[PDB]
Amino acid sequence: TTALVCDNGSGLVKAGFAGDDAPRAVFPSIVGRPRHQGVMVGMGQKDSYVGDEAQSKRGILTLKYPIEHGIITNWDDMEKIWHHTFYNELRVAPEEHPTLLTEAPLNPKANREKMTQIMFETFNVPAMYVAIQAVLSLYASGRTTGIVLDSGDGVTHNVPIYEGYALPHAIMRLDLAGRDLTDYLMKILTERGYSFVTTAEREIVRDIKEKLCYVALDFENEMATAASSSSLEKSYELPDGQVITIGNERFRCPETLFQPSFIGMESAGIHETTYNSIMKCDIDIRKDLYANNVMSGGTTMYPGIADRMQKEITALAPSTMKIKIIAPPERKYSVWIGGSILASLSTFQQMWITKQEYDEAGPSIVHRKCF
Amino acid sequence: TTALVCDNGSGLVKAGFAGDDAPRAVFPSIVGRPRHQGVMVGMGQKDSYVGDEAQSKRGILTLKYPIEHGIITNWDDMEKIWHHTFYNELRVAPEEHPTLLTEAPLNPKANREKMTQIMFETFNVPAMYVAIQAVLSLYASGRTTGIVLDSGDGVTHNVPIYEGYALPHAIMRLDLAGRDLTDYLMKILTERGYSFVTTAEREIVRDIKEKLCYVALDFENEMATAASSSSLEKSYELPDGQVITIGNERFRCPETLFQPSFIGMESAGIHETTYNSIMKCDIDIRKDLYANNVMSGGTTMYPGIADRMQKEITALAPSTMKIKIIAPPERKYSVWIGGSILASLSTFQQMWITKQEYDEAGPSIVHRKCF
Amino acid sequence: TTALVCDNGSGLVKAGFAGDDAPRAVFPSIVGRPRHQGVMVGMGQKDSYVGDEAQSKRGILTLKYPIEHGIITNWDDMEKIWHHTFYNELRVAPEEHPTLLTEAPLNPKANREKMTQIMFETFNVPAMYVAIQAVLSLYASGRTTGIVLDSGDGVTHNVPIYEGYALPHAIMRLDLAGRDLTDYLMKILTERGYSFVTTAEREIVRDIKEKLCYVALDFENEMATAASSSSLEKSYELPDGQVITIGNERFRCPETLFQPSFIGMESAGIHETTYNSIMKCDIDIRKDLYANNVMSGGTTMYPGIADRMQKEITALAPSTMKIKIIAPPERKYSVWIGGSILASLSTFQQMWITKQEYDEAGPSIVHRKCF
Ligand SMILES: Nc1ncnc2c1ncn2[C@@H]1O[C@H](COP(=O)(O)OP(=O)(O)O)[C@@H](O)[C@H]1O
Ligand SMILES: Nc1ncnc2c1ncn2[C@@H]1O[C@H](COP(=O)(O)OP(=O)(O)O)[C@@H](O)[C@H]1O
Ligand SMILES: Nc1ncnc2c1ncn2[C@@H]1O[C@H](COP(=O)(O)OP(=O)(O)O)[C@@H](O)[C@H]1O
Ligand SMILES: [Mg+2]
Ligand SMILES: [Mg+2]
Ligand SMILES: [Mg+2]
Repeated sequence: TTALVCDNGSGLVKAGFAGDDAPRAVFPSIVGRPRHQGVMVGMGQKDSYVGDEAQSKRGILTLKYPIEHGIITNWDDMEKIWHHTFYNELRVAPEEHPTLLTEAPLNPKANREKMTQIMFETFNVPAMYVAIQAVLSLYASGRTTGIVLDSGDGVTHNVPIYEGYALPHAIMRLDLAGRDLTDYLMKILTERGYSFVTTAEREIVRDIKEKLCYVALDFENEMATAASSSSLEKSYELPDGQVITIGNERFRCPETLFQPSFIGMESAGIHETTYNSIMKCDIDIRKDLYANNVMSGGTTMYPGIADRMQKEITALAPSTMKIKIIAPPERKYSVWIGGSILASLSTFQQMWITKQEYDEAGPSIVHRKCF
Repeated sequence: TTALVCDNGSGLVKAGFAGDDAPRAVFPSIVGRPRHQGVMVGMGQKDSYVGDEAQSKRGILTLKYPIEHGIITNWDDMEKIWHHTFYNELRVAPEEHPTLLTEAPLNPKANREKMTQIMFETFNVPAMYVAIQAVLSLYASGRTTGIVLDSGDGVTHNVPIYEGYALPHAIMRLDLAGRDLTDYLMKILTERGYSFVTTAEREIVRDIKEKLCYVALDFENEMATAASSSSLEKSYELPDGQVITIGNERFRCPETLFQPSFIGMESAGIHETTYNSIMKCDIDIRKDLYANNVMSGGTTMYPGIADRMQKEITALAPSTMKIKIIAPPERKYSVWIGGSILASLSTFQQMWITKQEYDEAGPSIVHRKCF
Repeated sequence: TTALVCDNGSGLVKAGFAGDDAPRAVFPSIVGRPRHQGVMVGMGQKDSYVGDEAQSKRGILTLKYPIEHGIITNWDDMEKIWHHTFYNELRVAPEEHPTLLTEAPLNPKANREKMTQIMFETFNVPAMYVAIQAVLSLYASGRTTGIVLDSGDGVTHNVPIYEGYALPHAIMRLDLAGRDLTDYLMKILTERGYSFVTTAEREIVRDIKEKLCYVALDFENEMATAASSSSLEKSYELPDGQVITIGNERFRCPETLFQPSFIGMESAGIHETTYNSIMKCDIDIRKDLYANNVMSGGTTMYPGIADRMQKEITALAPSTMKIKIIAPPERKYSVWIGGSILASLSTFQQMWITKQEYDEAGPSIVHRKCF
């Protein structure tokens, strides 16, 4: 029987069948509930919406995100999201298909414990497994040696690997991701006058961010140019016909990745965090990691991010090293593609957690049979 | 058992049976009482007249309107109007049928409280309901989205809806309707020497307004054209053969709707009222409201009103948006037609106030079980 | 020479000389123009009126506010109000006096750029300064730490400060203030048959809101009390001598501050705004901020507000922390009082923007020198 690969991200769900080369369904991880009153008898139905139907009717709803900062926080909505996925997106009964789930490293253990408990008790899957996202990202790239950098919607973590042996003491995780940039951009758009506060208009600001934002290769030069010239300005149209114009906000918004002090956080930028993660590895394997930086996740889709990372790491590492940034165009779905590859492998079939194993050992097993 | 439908206008009473295609009885809401010395013996009986028999005899009667600005001001007359309807026009037994009334938004609570009290205690109606006018108008159009401009004889309210969920913070209401236009017409006609002062001549002026008055597409152009040429002058005959002729008055009377200052008011015309109602709704749904701009009520039957409203709203709103004014030819009875459709619904049967429920809770129950 | 402190509020202008303990001039921030026929010859002069003399004649005027939500929208009238202030209320030529201003946080930049331009070029002040209102409100209390809650007529905004250092990522701003409450009062007074559709009647409703309104310590209990008895009702005499009577509208209106879902806003009440602004801070300073809460602004004069906010934050925050609401008796002017404090300090004299620096740099200097 064909297994199911389900990557519940903080921003998007990527679910489908093992063996494909792309997710079958991709819909935002939100659940909406009406806030106005219904008056037209026989209409105004379905007090909750999930995914794209909720997105379309967002004009009258408060949109709730179940997964925050990569730690699940609202289990009812998440069971609802899983049910919608299986029964309306994939349209396949979950109880007949082995399942593969993903989680970020350094995550609360109760997270995966209850994640296993739900999948076994409610959906009755024959077996299941949980795999660190960065391992899957490295599988998608066919490499056995790389320092994965995955930057999703709420989290951003590095995982240094060498010939298949991970280095769990060299793992860094950073709570700075796309939603933080969305909020900061919503905060700096009021600096021109365009005020967005709602849960709906946060989606407009996110769409603006996707549409226009880019990373400056030398921040001060772009700041000076924008302050002294108008070739960088750009205009975007809201759903009600208004047209907003944004100037240097385009490259100020993504810059939080490299200077988290824009939002007040203390941590060092992504570049310095990756270099530090490399420096924690044995002397004999810093060379290989310096040349196998594998990116992933949505937030790493900004133009100029790859060149900026290459520059900002080569500035730190010794001159004689060869920094190489690898960023395939498909990196928005790299974790899921790796998950598909991993679930397909014949030698992997001996590693699932089965229903009877769960019956004997309960959720606690998921830590022993999954790193 | 079939339920009556009674739409109590400020100027006309529309009554009928639920499910039918049009009202059964339509007559003005006036009560006349003779103002002259009776001389003949066994003649001129029946002290007070109502409706059509009041209009016919209006030579010797003092015509009074029980309602004013959509507020029932004389219950001792409105009870007579209801009795006339039930026991002379429809000729039904009120105890055998539910009754679905109507009332504009923002009316005083005591209005519907006392309305329900009268319906339940005087007529013994087994069940009843008081549905806002704009929702009925929107049923009558077979839609679930739109912004209704229902301009009756007392009130011109403006209710926006979206997918069955009304937006009560954006319901504008402007007290300027057909009666005020009749008053302004009656005043301006003194310019030419025709002095109408008695309450029957107010009916004559209402007839002139209905027959002739029309809304200019460009007010200043029509003013200049009428001033410089007599092409627009038209003649009307009083019931005594006196031939009056009114020129620019024909559009100076309706024009007040768009320039309320003509009668001393400040508030902006109906175009601005509708636009401001739109601009207070969520940003997502504005595009859909711009294209479902229903109208209703008697006063909107003026020729050239729809074109003028299209012109003005298109002028105000952003260009990229598409405005659409919708005006069905039977919009003089849209509220009643929607009431019929509503009363004919399947699920609507649970939402009647029942005589038992009113007896247990009291007139406050209309604020709970009705919009 | 003595410097002027000129706090241009959304609903009042507070002005005077720095150092004094109270404003020299306090008059409403409105401009009025006639709207009737000026029949008499040699009378009906002064085409427009400002402030108190504009209220005096409001019966024949249309009143307009230059500022809408702490944003200047009508420059040709704000300049007019400033001229009125300088040359009629303080009666001093400004070209010899430095000026201190105020603004809300997270506000459009063009606002202050243009304000600096007007002040320098039209009035010729030697120097001027613009300071966020919460900083000044914290000077008013002599506090170097705390979380200011400034709720003016236009806007509400929290600003946390710790031992002199601001946390501009944790600043929050909410556009819900006295005027929204006044309009909601105008709306809910219709239920009782009173109608206030005029701007002059908006001034009357503002006076009613000032007088009869308070905050409910437990909203449901107050609803039960009002429904179950007529204890709360109070009467107010209109200028015409008509007397109105209002029941639970006394606290339904100031309740919107804690439930913006009354007026269609989905946002969180001021208590949740404050709690979230605190939790955005670092862990070591939350304990200090919980016990250093400060209010300001006119809108916080509703009786019982401090106790209700005490209750709400104590409901949200951990039980071991101490919640304490500092509500100075003079909080209506806290901002102006803080300005009087600030402008006197010698150490501050080096922060003025002089005419010379403006000439060298242009209006953009106000973003680099001012907070
Ligand atoms: N082309 C893009 N440019 C910038 N940001 C993007 C782009 N596409 C997506 N994003 C951002 O990335 C986030 C989603 O990325 P994603 O990989 O799906 O995270 P996750 O799966 O964990 O939820 C979104 O919040 C979005 O703002
Ligand atoms: N053809 C018309 N042109 C202009 N006004 C009209 C026309 N027919 C009716 N009216 C006006 O519409 C008003 C009655 O319409 P109606 O919608 O039924 O008011 P109500 O809300 O009380 O029911 C009257 O004031 C009448 O003058
Ligand atoms: N004693 C009061 N009780 C209730 N509301 C008040 C009181 N004094 C003023 N207000 C309201 O607060 C607003 C004025 O407060 P204010 O602080 O001066 O605003 P601004 O920022 O413009 O200076 C007015 O809208 C008024 O309705
Ligand atoms: Mg991811
Ligand atoms: Mg009507
Ligand atoms: Mg103020």
